[PDB]
Amino acid sequence: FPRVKNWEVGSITYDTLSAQAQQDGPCTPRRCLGSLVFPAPEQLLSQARDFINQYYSSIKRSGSQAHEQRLQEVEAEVAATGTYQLRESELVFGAKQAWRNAPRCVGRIQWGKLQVFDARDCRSAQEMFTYICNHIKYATNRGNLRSAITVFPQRCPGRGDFRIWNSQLVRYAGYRQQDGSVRGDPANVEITELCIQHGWTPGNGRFDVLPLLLQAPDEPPELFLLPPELVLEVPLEHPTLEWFAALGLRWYALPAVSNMLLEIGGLEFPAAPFSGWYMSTEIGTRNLCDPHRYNILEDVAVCMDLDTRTTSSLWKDKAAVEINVAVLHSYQLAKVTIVDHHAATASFMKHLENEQKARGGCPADWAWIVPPISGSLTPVFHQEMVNYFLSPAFRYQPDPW
Amino acid sequence: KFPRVKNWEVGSITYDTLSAQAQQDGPCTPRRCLGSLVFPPEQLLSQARDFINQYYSSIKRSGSQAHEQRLQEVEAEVAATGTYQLRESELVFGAKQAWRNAPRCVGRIQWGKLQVFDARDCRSAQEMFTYICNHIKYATNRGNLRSAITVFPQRCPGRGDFRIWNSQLVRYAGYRQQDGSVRGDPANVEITELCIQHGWTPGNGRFDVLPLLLQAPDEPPELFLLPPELVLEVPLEHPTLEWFAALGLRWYALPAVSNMLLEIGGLEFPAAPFSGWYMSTEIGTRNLCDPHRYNILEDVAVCMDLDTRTTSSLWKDKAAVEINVAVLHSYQLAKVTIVDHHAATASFMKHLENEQKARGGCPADWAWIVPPISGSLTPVFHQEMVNYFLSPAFRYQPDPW
Ligand code: HEM
Ligand code: HEM
Ligand SMILES: C[C@H](O)[C@H](O)[C@H]1CNc2nc(N)[nH]c(=O)c2N1
Ligand SMILES: C[C@H](O)[C@H](O)[C@H]1CNc2nc(N)[nH]c(=O)c2N1
Ligand SMILES: Cc1cc(N)nc(C#CCN2CC(F)(F)C2)c1
Ligand SMILES: Cc1cc(N)nc(C#CCN2CC(F)(F)C2)c1
Ligand SMILES: [Cl-]
Ligand SMILES: [Cl-]
Ligand SMILES: [Gd]
Ligand SMILES: [Gd]
Ligand SMILES: [Zn+2]
Repeated sequence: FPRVKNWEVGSITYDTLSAQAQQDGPCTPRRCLGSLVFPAPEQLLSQARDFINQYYSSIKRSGSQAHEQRLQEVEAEVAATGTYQLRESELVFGAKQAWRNAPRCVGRIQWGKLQVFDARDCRSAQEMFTYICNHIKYATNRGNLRSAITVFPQRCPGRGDFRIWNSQLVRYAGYRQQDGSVRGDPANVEITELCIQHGWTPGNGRFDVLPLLLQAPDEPPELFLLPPELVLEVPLEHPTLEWFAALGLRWYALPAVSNMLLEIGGLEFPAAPFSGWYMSTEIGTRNLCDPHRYNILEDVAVCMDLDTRTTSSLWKDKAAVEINVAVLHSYQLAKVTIVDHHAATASFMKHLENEQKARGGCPADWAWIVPPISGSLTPVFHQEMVNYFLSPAFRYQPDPW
Repeated sequence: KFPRVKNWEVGSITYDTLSAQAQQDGPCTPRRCLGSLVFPPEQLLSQARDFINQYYSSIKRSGSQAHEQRLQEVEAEVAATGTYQLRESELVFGAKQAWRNAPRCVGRIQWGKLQVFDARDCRSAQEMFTYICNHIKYATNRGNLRSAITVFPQRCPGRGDFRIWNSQLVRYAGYRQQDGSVRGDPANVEITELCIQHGWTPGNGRFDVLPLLLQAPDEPPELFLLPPELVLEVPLEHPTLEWFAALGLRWYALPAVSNMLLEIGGLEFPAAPFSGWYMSTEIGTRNLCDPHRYNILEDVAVCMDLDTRTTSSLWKDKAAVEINVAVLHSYQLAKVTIVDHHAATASFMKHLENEQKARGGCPADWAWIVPPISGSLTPVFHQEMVNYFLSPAFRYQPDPW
């Protein structure tokens, strides 16, 4: 059992939970690959068997009547159908566990507070769109954001997958330019090209909300415009740098990851978008300052009259700090939930302590938990972590195209 | 089986074929990643053969002349005596490769310019002290810092061991109180008490330079007062924050790691202090702002009149940047070689490209390469990395008690 040390405090714990790591990651004793971004009824049976055990442990009825009844039921159903169906409570628990188990989520103190919308009866792309709008509207909640997931029909034999082609419910267009560059968000060049290819009349701003490409089984993807009044955005201003609002920068309220696969007891839900609220560094640092994203850092530093001709002035660090300040201030001003990296990392530390008592550890991806600015200023920096894959889980999956 | 390594800023792809060598085994298994953890007879001929084979390939002398010959004399040396002495150039080429191989060192673009002081004919702590004092003064070089390593005698059975008891050659004192807390540096507190244990007059201050506990084989350590004019220090002031100097902060010029164990061709040098120059964030972020080090962050933020009542003011971030600005500014005013984390990671990205062409990859510990502030503002953040143990190497070793 890996011994884990907190270097800021001296704390020591052992991650007994890591021994239950089912699926396997990319590292070997020869070489660590932790920093990489992207790391049969019998086996369906034992995954299902394991999850059902989990579910019944969680309701304090392990080994009971209902427990072994469900095991037999599930085995029987897999024998007769090659698959099985989750009960609603099992689904709700499975979706919460998936979040709980997500090693790159610093917001997992909230894992228990998750609104699960059962959309497993969804029938078409059009019903899928309606479910998604209700998700966005519920989650956005006029700026007082609520964590939610909508679970669309599971992968099953004989039929294609429901898929959301968009990587998030809210993304901004990225238009490749005349002069080879990108107007708007460069992370979204491909999906934007796809949207046009599927009949979207493009805009040409930098914060053009993308339409949804929604794929029903054995269907081509279908284009759906989000109603503007459903997409709550936050124009970005700075509490003190008044020229900051003249940048015309905006970000949207709702972070809803929509391209990931939800895995519960061997069952696969290729379409299950989930949403929480942002940590300010995702917007302030990554989305806006990443060289390959909005890349505003030099424009901000020049405006701030920093000396951008030498690195030792720390103009990058200073412009980024203020960009994060603007994000926090703007979202607070707009009354849209947001958590700064100091609050978030502190609550994640409480999550780690809660998880150690409850489960004997917690899967955590240090490189993803430590915020991209001010890393060692947050407590998670000095906390060793064990990264491993627990199921239920959100997993990456290839793009549908 | 050759890890695809990607840079997400540029989209460029490489493969780490060098990982295929990994002589020792790291702490990760397919089941759990432990990459974030700080501290994770004639076997000697295998490591000796291998090292000599490297040496001769690197001078384009694979399979020729003194290659075969030197292979015999190590054979015969171990055969006769149970060990061997390195040819002077080998001691030099292994010293450089060990630095070249250090996954956690961001400054390895300098791996080829290293001054190796051969202290292998050392005997007694009075001999070490002048070897160390020669190093220190050579390396300090009036602030024009020069990478150096003094290699003390290798390890043999039946005899004791050369060990420097301090983690660095220059460490500040840390004294406890009538209220438990520490005046000075809490990272040293332990070695500070051993110095007082072995008869050192404890200073009062928050930056008393610790003496040296030097240990010749099978002898108790001997305290040594470092020559004060030999300990180059930089008082810290800020270019525009006039009161910063009044905080009485200082740091030493020379970062000289004096507790690690150099391992070349299977030989083990438990005293081989290496030194280079500081990256500013080591001092400004970790040494001064870590809660368990000097923990000055709030003091500086009070002085800057920042809103420490909410974390979303990013007062920690702002104060931290200025402390780094002061460190850079102070070192450049005293004309002491320092490198900001942007210049350093930029040069490390150049090092990676070099090592790709040269050795087909490079062992890099992402969590240690990415700086403790503004991580994603530096290019290494967006650079996937493969971590693995190559030989020769600097290794951690137990405290000599
Ligand atoms: C409520 C507040 C939440 C906060 C503050 C938060 C925070 C974060 C952050 C900062 C990341 C890293 C994303 C990046 O840097 O690209 C992340 C990733 C992730 N989160 Fe959370 N999150 C929240 C809610 C949720 C919810 C509701 C779920 C699932 C039901 C979830 C599951 C995940 C997953 C699977 C990832 C990895 C996604 C990826 O690799 O792109 N999170 N979270
Ligand atoms: C000359 C410029 C150099 C720079 C800018 C530099 C920078 C750094 C930094 C920032 C670290 C991280 C250590 C920490 O944060 O605690 C590090 C670690 C390390 N470096 Fe370098 N370094 C330099 C020279 C050297 C030399 C000359 C050697 C050996 C001959 C070396 C070998 C190592 C080793 C073994 C570590 C890991 C030590 C530990 O675990 O505390 N470096 N370096
Ligand atoms: C290459 C590198 O591992 C990659 O850029 C990662 C590092 N850590 C991260 N951490 C978070 N939270 N989000 C990210 O997108 C990344 N990107
Ligand atoms: C817990 C964590 O692994 C530990 O604090 C590491 C992280 N990265 C680091 N990186 C550097 N350069 N130096 C350090 O001391 C650390 N500490
Ligand atoms: C639920 C949630 C909350 C949050 N605070 N952040 C995220 C995120 C993210 C990662 N991004 C989206 C992608 F494009 F898929 C990669 C997700
Ligand atoms: C050669 C070198 C250069 C540099 N720029 N940094 C370091 C360092 C370090 C690690 N610190 C010192 C300790 F106390 F041993 C832990 C070492
Ligand atoms: Cl995002
Ligand atoms: Cl240091
Ligand atoms: Gd102003
Ligand atoms: Gd004042
Ligand atoms: Zn690993």
